[PDB]
Amino acid sequence: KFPRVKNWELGSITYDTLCAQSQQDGPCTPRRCLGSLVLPRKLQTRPSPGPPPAEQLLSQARDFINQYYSSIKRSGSQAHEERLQEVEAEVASTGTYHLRESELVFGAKQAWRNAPRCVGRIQWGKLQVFDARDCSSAQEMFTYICNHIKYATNRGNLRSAITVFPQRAPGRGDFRIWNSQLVRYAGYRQQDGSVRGDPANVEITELCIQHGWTPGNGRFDVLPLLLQAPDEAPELFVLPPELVLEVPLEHPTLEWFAALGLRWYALPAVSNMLLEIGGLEFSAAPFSGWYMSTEIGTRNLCDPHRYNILEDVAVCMDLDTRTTSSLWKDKAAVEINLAVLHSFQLAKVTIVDHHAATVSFMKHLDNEQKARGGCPADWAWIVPPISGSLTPVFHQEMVNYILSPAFRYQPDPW
Amino acid sequence: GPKFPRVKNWELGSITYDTLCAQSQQDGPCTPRRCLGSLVLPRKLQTRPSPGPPPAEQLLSQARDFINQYYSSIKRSGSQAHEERLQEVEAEVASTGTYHLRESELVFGAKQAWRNAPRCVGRIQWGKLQVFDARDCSSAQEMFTYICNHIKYATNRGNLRSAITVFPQRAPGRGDFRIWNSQLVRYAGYRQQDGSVRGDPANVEITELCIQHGWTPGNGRFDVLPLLLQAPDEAPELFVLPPELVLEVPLEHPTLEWFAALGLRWYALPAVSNMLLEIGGLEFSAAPFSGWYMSTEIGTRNLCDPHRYNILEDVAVCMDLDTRTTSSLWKDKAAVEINLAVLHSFQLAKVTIVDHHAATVSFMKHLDNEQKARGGCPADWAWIVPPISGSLTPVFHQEMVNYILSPAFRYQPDPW
Ligand code: HEM
Ligand code: HEM
Ligand SMILES: N=C(NO)NCCC[C@H](N)C(=O)O
Ligand SMILES: N=C(NO)NCCC[C@H](N)C(=O)O
Ligand SMILES: [Zn+2]
Repeated sequence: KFPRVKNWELGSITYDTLCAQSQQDGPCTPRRCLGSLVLPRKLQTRPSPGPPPAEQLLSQARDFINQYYSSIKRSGSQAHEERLQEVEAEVASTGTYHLRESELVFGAKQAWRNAPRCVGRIQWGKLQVFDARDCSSAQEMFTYICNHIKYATNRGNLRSAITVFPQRAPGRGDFRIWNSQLVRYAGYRQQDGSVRGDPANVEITELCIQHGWTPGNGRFDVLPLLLQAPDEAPELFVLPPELVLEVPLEHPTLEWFAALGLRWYALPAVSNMLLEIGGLEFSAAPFSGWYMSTEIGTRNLCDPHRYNILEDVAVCMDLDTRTTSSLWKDKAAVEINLAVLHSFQLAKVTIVDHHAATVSFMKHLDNEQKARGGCPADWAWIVPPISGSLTPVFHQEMVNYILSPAFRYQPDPW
Repeated sequence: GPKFPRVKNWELGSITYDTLCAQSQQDGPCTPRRCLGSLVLPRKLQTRPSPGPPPAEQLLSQARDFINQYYSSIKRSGSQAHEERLQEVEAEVASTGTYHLRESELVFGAKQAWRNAPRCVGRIQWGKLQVFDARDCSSAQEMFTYICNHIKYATNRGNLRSAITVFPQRAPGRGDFRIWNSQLVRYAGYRQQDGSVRGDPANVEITELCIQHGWTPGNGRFDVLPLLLQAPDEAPELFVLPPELVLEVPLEHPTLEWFAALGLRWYALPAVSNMLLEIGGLEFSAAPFSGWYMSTEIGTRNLCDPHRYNILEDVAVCMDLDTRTTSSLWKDKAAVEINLAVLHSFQLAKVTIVDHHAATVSFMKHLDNEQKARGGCPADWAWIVPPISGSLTPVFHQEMVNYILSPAFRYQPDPW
C-alpha cells in the first residue's frame, strides 16, 4: 500500500507513508487514472442542503483538533481534552462549531502545505492570516479585501496572505467573491466572436457589466469585484488604482518588446477556492503569495485560449513562422518569459523563475519526507509549462492525494 | 451525464467521455486514495518470470478475449470461423498447455499493442507497421540475422519505416529468447576512475556486461555497443553490428557555426528491444520494434538530461550565457538551440524525424480518430507532453485517461 517513490536523476528512493492519512478519495481507481484532469465532481465541495451528519463533522473536527494540539506539542494535555469536549458539545447542540483564531491560523497554513498543485510550498510556514469572520456585509468584504491587497503588495516586496471570511452555515447563503482572482483583466467579446483582453474572464466581465459596471475597451482593464453576502445579490466595488500594482513588460535586449504594450499585475490572489478546516468550510478565503514567471510568460500570455501572443512576438523577432521545425514558438516563449523576469526585477516586484522555484520545491519535498513521511504533489502542475525536463521536479516521481485542511474547488455562485 | 470518465480539452472547451476504459481488464497503480500516475515503473504490467505457463484457465480467458478482438476487427464476430478458432485454441491449450497464433492474428496483435501503448505519442501511425515474423528462429546467430534485416528495412537509407520483429514466444519448460540490450542501437557508457562516465551513463551496466562477455571496449563518447543475444537455455552471444548498417547523424546548428565542432551525433533508428509483447496471454520476450525519433527525445532527454549526456552547460558557455544565475534562462536558451540542431541535422541528412509540435498535433488527430473508433484512447499525460515547451503544444491542454489494454507492450525484468 505504501508507494515506492523514485528520483531518476539521482537514483534515490523514498516511501510515502503520509498517503495513509488520506481520508478523502481522488478521481482515480485501479481500472484507470484520471490525474491529469483539472476539475472534479467527486472531490467538489457540494452546498449545504441542510447540516452534514454530526458524526461526519465531529470526526473531521476531532482530527483537526488533534492535529492542532500536536502542532503546539500539547497533545493529551488538559487544554486538548477540554477543547475536544467544547467542539463535541457545540456540534451536538448546534450541528456545527467554531474555530479559535490560533486554530484558524494553523489550519490555513496546513491547507497551503497540503496543496498538491502548489510549487511554492517551501514558504508554507510564512503566511499572514487575516481573520475576517467578523464580517456581515459586502461593503465590509471590500474593506478587508483592500487591506489584504495593501498588505500583500507591500510596494513590490510581496508577502503571502489569506483573508478568511465567514464560514458556510446550513440553510443560509454563502459569502462569495464572484471573481476568480482579486485582480484580473477584462475579456470583452468583440462582435466577430473574438476577444479584446483576457478570454479567461469573458464570463465574469459580462456579469460585472450586467451588474452596472461601465466597461472600458483596453486589453488590460482591471475588473471590479462582485462581492456577495448571504442570500443577497452581489455588489460592485471598483478597486482603487493605487492599490493595484502593475508591471509594464519590456525586454532586456529587444527594444521593440515594450512597444507591444504588454503588462501584468503583481499580485496573484486566487479568490474562488473553498478552504476546508476541520469540517468547516470557508467559501470566501482569497489567498496570495507571489508569481512564478511561467504563470505569466508562458500560460497567461502564450496559451492559445488566453492572450496568445506567441505569433506576434515571433513576427517581431523575424522568425520562420511558416514551419513548426524552426521552433519559432519555443524561441518566442523563452524571450517572453525572460521579459517577464527582467521587467519584474526592474520594477522591484517579487517574482521567482521556474528553475529557482522547482529547486526550492525539491528542498521542500526533502523537508517534508523527514517531517511527515511524504508530500502530496500533482506532477502535472508542479512541472513548469516550458523546459520541463530542464528542472529537477520532472525527474522526481510524485504521489498525489488529498489531505485536510485543504483548498478545494467549488461551484460558481451564479 | 454519462457513467464514464469526463475528459476536457481546456484550449477548445470540448468534452468527451472515455467508454473504452471499461474494457480494461488489467488494473493500474492508482486507487481512490492516491494517484501513482507519475511513477515510471509501477509493478502492474510487470512480468516477473513465471516458472511455468499461466493457469490453463487464466491463459484461456486471455486467449478467448484476444480471439474475440481478432474476429471483431475482421467483422466476423459470432461466425462459424470465430467459434471454431475458439475451440481450436482451447483444445491446443488443453493438450499442450499453450497455443499458437495464426500469422494474421500476430500482425493484428502487434499493431494493437502499439495502438494500446499509453506512452507513445506517434500512435497516429499505428496502422502502418511492418511485422517480421521470426517465430521460426532457432539460434542467437539467427536472431542476429533477423535483427540486421530489421535494421536494414527500417532504416531504409534515412526514409525510416516502422517495424517489429517477433521472435518465438515464451514456452513451457524452455528458456526465453532475450535481447539483453535496451535498444538495438545504443552508445557505450564507460565508468571512469574518477567516478565520471564517458559516453552514455544510461548504458553503463549493459556496457560492462558486453565487456564481461568478451567485447573489447573502445573509449569514445559515441561508441555503438555490440548486441548480447540470448537463445533458449544458452548464455548470451556477442554480435557486432556492421557499421554500415548503423546510420548516424553528425549534429550541426543552422546558424551557430561552432556547434558542429562539438562532435555531437546520434543514431537514426530508435529500436526498443527489452520490452515484452503480450498477445492473448502469450508472451513474446524478444520483439524489438522501431519507428522514427521525435526530436525532443534526442535534443532534450538524451543530450540534456542531468543523468545522460548533460551538455546544457557546455552549449550555454559556447553561446556565452550567464550560467551563474537561473534568471538568465540559460538552460532554456541552450535547450532550444540543441533541439533546433537535431532537427536541422536530421533534415540535412535526409533522415526521418518529427518535431514536438508536429508530433503532438498529429496525436491530437489520433485522439479524435480513436474517440470515434473505440470511444477513447489510453494516454499517459506525463509521457505524451514534450520535455520542453509543454504548454506550447496542444496535448498539454488535453486531459487524458490512462489504463492498460491488451495486446500490450510491457516492461520485463533484466535477464541477468
Ligand atoms: C509564495 C509564493 C507562491 C508561489 C511562487 C506559488 C506558485 C504556485 C503555482 C505556479 C501554482 C500553479 C498555478 C496555476 O498553474 O494556475 C500554484 C497553485 C496553488 N497555490 Fe501556490 N504559490 C505561492 C503561494 C501560495 C499561497 C500563499 C497559497 C495558499 C495560502 C497557495 C496555494 C495554492 C493552491 C491551493 C494552488 C492551486 C490553484 C488551483 O488549483 O488552481 N500558493 N502556486
Ligand atoms: C512511428 C514513429 C513513432 C514515434 C515518433 C514515436 C514516439 C515515441 C515517443 C516520443 C515515446 C516516448 C519515449 C520516451 O520518453 O522514452 C514513445 C514511446 C513508446 N512507443 Fe512510440 N513512437 C513511434 C513508433 C513506435 C512503434 C513503431 C512502436 C511499436 C510497435 C512504438 C511503441 C512505443 C512504446 C511501447 C513506447 C513506450 C516506451 C517506454 O515505456 O519506455 N512506438 N514513442
Ligand atoms: N503564485 C500563485 N499564487 O501565489 N499563483 C496562483 C495561480 C495564479 C494563476 N496561475 C495566474 O497566472 O494568474
Ligand atoms: N521514437 C521511438 N520509437 O519509435 N522511441 C522509443 C523510445 C526511445 C528513447 N526515448 C530514445 O531516445 O532512445
Ligand atoms: Zn492516477
